[PDB]
Amino acid sequence: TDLDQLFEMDRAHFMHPSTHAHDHASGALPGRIITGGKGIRIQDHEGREYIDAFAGLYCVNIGYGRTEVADAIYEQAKELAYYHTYVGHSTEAIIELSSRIIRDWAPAGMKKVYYGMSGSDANETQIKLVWYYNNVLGRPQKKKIISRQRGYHGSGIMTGSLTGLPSFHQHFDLPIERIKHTVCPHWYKAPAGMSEAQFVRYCADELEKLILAEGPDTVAAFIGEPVMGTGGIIPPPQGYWEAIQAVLNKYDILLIADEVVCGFGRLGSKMGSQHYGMKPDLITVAKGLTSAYAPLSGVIVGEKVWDVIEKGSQEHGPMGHGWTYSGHPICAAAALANLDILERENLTGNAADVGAYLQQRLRETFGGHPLVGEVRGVGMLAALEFMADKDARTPFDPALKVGPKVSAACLEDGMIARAMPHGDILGFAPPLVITRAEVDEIVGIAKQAVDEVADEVL
Amino acid sequence: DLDQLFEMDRAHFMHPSTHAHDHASGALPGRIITGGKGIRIQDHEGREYIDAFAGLYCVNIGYGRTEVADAIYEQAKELAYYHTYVGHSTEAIIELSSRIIRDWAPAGMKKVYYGMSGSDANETQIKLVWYYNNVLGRPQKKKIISRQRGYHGSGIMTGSLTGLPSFHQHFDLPIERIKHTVCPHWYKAPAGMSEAQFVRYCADELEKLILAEGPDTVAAFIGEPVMGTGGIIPPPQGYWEAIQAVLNKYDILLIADEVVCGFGRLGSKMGSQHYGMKPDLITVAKGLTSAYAPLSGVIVGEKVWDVIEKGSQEHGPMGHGWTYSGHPICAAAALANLDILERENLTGNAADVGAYLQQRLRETFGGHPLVGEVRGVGMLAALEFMADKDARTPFDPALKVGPKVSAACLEDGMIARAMPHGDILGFAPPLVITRAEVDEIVGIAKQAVDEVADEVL
Ligand SMILES: [Mg+2]
Repeated sequence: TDLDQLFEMDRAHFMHPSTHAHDHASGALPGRIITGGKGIRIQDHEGREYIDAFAGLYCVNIGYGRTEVADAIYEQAKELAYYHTYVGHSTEAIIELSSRIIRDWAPAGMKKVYYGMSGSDANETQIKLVWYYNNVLGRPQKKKIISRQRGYHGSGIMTGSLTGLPSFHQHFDLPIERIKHTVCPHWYKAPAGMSEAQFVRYCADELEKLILAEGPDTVAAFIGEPVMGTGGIIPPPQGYWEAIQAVLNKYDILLIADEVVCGFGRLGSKMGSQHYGMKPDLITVAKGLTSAYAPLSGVIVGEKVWDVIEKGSQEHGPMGHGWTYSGHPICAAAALANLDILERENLTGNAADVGAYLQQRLRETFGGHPLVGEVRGVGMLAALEFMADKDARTPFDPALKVGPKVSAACLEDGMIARAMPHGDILGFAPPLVITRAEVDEIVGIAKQAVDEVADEVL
Repeated sequence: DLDQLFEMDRAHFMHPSTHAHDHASGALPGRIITGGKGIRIQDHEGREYIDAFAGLYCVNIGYGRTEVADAIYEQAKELAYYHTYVGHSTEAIIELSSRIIRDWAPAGMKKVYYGMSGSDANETQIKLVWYYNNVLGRPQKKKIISRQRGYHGSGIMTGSLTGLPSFHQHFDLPIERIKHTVCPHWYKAPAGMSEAQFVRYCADELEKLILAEGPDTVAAFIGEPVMGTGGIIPPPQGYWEAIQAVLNKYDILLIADEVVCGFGRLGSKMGSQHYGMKPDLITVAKGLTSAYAPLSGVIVGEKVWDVIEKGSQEHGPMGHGWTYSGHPICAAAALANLDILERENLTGNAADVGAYLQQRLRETFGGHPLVGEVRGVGMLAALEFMADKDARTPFDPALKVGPKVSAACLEDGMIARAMPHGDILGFAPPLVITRAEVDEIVGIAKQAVDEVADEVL
């Protein structure tokens, strides 16, 4: 009957992202259908309600059930759901969005926006532009891209290669050539006894060593999230970005700021770049761009790169780059309504204020908890990393599944917080509309779940 | 105000497939599209056009379907988004998956994985082909054979699959592992070859390439049933059977790229059914939603799916996902789109009116002195312009014959595309088009072709 037939269809015909193919198909990993939501709460097919303390995947930033955004999508869909943006074609919506992103949200020196539908396709565009940039400048060898261990930049062949987490590489023959990875800037896991400043110098020196080992004239760009998202909610050490940028300047290497997660208020600033004083040449956005109301990505191109793009076109004609759905009208309309709401409600300010409250409440609650090795985060991102031996920084045996168990316990108590991959880490990325009262409720549920698992394993 | 919009556009919008400097300087003037209904669109000057290219082979049910807008709206109100990670779903994405497999895909297809573009779908394809071979213990079996003039997307990997040089130049493509065999365009065959000899030539050259590379190193072959962006090129009679026999011999997977051909465009469910192809993997987008929302699909056959299951048992969950995979509003748009394709029998209209289009273009242009070839099938057609018909000598590209014909059509209120890398006028109208509308398109094309013929002949 109805729901049972839907789950049967799901098992038989729907290949999910990031889902154990056989267990899901067999029914051992049970399906869940989401039927609605409002604010920070979602509802499933059994009528159970959950506090979504992960905002989908760091993306439902204005919260669920915004009929204002639905209306805007509808209006555009009625007027003109689609035409292409090839050979200088546009809608009013995509033009207004481009101007608004550059004028109101992007850091200084940014000029143009190129649109796709995912964070992954945006980073794909980024590498194409970096390679084109160097070819038109007469530097055919200057092509390598430096990423970082535990960075997350997407799930394709090139983009999965940028990504620094092994599950995105396994059985896909990644990373492909030209992509290198430097160190994860996680001070908690630094060589023992290193101060924060020593650790920063270590990260800068290791970057330099890698650049010199590869040949600086062969290295084109460096890509990094301001704060690492999927690699575990890892804020950089104090002074990290200034030290990295001095190395990149020395060897004439472009900085790509991956703002897929950090963009559009998530850290309590416009983007992560402004938050940390980064000066990127190229910026990747998605997620909070539309609050996931529709799929849209952006590549924000600085003046320096844009100027060379123009020159390339003068010498060689139009660049061979386009997606059919680049600048999709309904997606642009969703973004505009999303920005209106972020601005009108000052959700960047709410993220800074309530986010700091979240940071503080998690430190007070879990700072001395025997299961918790580190409490970390910034703005509206936070995490608890679970360790078997706190003082030595000895992780649990992965087979124990401490992280997933904490997450599952939260879920039983009606709260969604993610077991982050490749470690034992509980992650929080709530919608930016969250209140202090809602934070207290999330923290209390997390506390119970962490206590419960601590009893089982300690 | 219109001037202010264009100033914003020039200053801040990087378009796809647009001369960056000329557009920024104003030398390539912008165009804003404000509306459309049926086969007709409207621009910022209030000028109206017959869109004989359906956007980019994609607005298949026609413009202004408030039924689809309503469906998008309803889903957006109820739940615009949640992820589909770790077995999560909406009812819409489940219904869509079952409907694609049961009603549209060829026999033997089992699962659908969702993205947002034809390009990201082909990216997924290569991941699956590599994963498939690694889990089977064949780490060398990884090369992908594509074809000259094939179009498969505009990324690094997908642009490498693509066989048109504009998608490669200054991007260092194609990357390693990607090879290209011959374009199956009989009109441009080695001189004297009959149609059957040309098919044998294509099969033999494929086999030679496979043997030169080492068959044990070749994982897949990717092909559009009919080549779209490479010039509206239907395959020769018997081509697909001959190619498939070579693929079967060396145990090579067939990826049918149905981004254009899918969902009624040729007068069949997909190009695969039309030509009797037996793919292991299928790529869809465009006509999946009629572009009302961005959605792509990878349709996975039983054979590949079974290995995917086994891989998960041995190695855990596959590391593949996009944030927006299975996006609810996009799924709702597809469902409404399918309802309309089915209810109005647009596959049947595409077969019937498409045959009329084929016939009318051959009668009108078969002996035209500018036209070297008239080709097409179903609701795809093209005219290729040549300087010397019997010798098959193209015009000097600098003459811009194709673009000039297209521009002349446009002046007379019809959009038909000057296809890249040659002098080719392309047609891919919405599937709702009538015979009377076909006559009008052909008449405008006739005038435009005559006008340019006067200038250059
Ligand atoms: Mg060998």
